Parts: sequence; structure tokens; C-alpha cells
Amino acid sequence: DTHEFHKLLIKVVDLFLEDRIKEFELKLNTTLDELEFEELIGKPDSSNSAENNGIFIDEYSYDASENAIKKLFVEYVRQPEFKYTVLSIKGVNDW
Amino acid sequence: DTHEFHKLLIKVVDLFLEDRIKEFELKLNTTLDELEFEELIGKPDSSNSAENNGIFIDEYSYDASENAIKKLFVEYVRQPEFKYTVLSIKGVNDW
Repeated sequence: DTHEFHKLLIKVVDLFLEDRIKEFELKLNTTLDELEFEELIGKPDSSNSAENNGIFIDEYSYDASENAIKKLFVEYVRQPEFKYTVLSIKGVNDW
Repeated sequence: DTHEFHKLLIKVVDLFLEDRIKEFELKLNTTLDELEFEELIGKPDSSNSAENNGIFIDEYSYDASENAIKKLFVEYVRQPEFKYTVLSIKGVNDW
């Protein structure tokens, strides 16, 4: 169920970070708890947070073989009890 | 490894067909054998195959609650020994 769904989401990101998935877009509606959300993120080399009309967009950077950089975009709405409703996840390549 | 990666790809599609994933875009490079490729596809209600400079684009339709239809796009190059190298998978909603 929902736990295995979120496990998958995390792995999707990991395979993106491995460049086994080159780039991806997910459109979702599910809600994560903190440990899930943080795991999803891994360790960026820098992060940005932006907000508009209650909607948050986070931008995470991951360095790989130069000048190849991985970027992950997470769109979510913050929820009571340290939870996060993910609306979309997007992975991209940059220089 | 590779087998578990393809497992994942199949489920991604199934979650899209369940509308747990609303729509998705995967950009990949991996090669599947027939059993894998066919399971990835499920049972569509209609199929289209398109070819351009050796590259194939398949379009699959799945009926859901009306007039909601799921559409799956698979981009691949045919390979010897009934193998298929997937370059991208795309899932979208339509009426």
C-alpha cells in the first residue's frame, strides 16, 4: 500500500541520482511524513525553498561528473504534524 | 539490479493506471525482453505503433471512469532476440 508507494517514490529519485533514470516527472497527490520526505531528498549540495499562495517549490542540487549536475524539484503543501503533501516531483540535468 | 529496476518501471505504470500516479514522464536507456515489455504494457483497449528513423512510438489507451481515459506512450528501438530498448515512457490523462 501507501508505504510501498512511497518506498518506490524514493527509489525513483535514487535511480535519477544514479542517472539510470535520465530525467523524470511525477504528478502526485500523496502525503509524506518527515522521515519519508527527508529520505526522498537524499543529500543535496544546495537547496532552495520558494512559496506562492500556500504552495511550496523546493529546488535541490546534486553534483555529479563535471559539469553534470542533478536537479530535483519538489512541489508540496506543508501539513500539520510535520507532514508534506507532494503534488509533483521533477528531476532534471544541468551544467 | 536491472531486473528490479524493470520491476519498478512496470509498477510505475500500474500506479499510473490506478491513478495513484496522475501522470508521469520517464526518460531512460534500458533494454527489456518480451515478457518484461508486455507486462509493462498491461492490457490496453487500443494500441497504435509509429516509426520514424528506426525509432518506435507506441500509444496505448486504457478506459477508466468515463470519459476518463489513460494513455501510455512508449518510445523504443527494436533489438535482436525479441528485445526492446526503452528510451522514454509517458503516461497522460484524456477524454
